[PDB]
Amino acid sequence: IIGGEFTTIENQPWFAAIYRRHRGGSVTYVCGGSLISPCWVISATHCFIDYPKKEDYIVYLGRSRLNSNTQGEMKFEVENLILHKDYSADTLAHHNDIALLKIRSKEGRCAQPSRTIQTISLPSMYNDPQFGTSCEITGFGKENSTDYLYPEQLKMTVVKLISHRECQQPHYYGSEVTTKMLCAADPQWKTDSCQGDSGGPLVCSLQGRMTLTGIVSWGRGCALKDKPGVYTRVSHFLPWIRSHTKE
Ligand SMILES: Cc1cccc(C)c1OC[C@@H](C)N
Repeated sequence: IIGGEFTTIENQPWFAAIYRRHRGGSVTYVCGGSLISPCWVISATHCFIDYPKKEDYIVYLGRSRLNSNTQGEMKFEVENLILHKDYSADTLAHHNDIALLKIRSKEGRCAQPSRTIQTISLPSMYNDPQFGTSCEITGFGKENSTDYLYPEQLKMTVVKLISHRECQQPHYYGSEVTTKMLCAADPQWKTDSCQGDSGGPLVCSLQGRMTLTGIVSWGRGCALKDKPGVYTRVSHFLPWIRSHTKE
């Protein structure tokens, strides 16, 4: 996250921290994720596509710090790693950038809701906030483009939803942004998601309810003028989510 504020998991209790283990025993952070039910985390395909082996992954819930333990945190393995069959990446644009991780504790259980671990609601078919709406993003992503390490503490910020019409302007992304994507940015270009924020939630308060409107997907640089964050439009993927979580 560029700009914004440090935060704690209690304010973002659906946030999942996803790591990958390496031969040698080193674990690195991979991407964000959102808990949409006790057994299911949703994230972004591009996070996993080069390493589609579920055994490599570790998911934490209730975690506020990157490399240390948070009271109440819970650790999960991945029982099923589901990538979107039609995922693809162009120079900038990532398509069908959405994934599902079925989680389970070492004892075989799914998540136990608590003060710091909660599900986030999905949106309803093609019902997204209007452009100009303020929404929040959360992640352990870079604080500056020149950074090579991630912040130790979870961050959040607030960005505004940008219309498809504006986002498809030639100085923005032209036709590379599709209707299955959502653009969001700061009107002054001072705050944004960045590398390492992928897979994490774009949350909008919709009809009184906190809704998972987007998933951090792609963009050109971070907090660049005329270059919004691009998000998977969750509301266009409800039949895919339902079909894969129904089992
Ligand atoms: C999400 C992401 C992943 C890799 C690279 C960049 C610049 C990224 O940020 C683009 C945009 C969200 N600011």
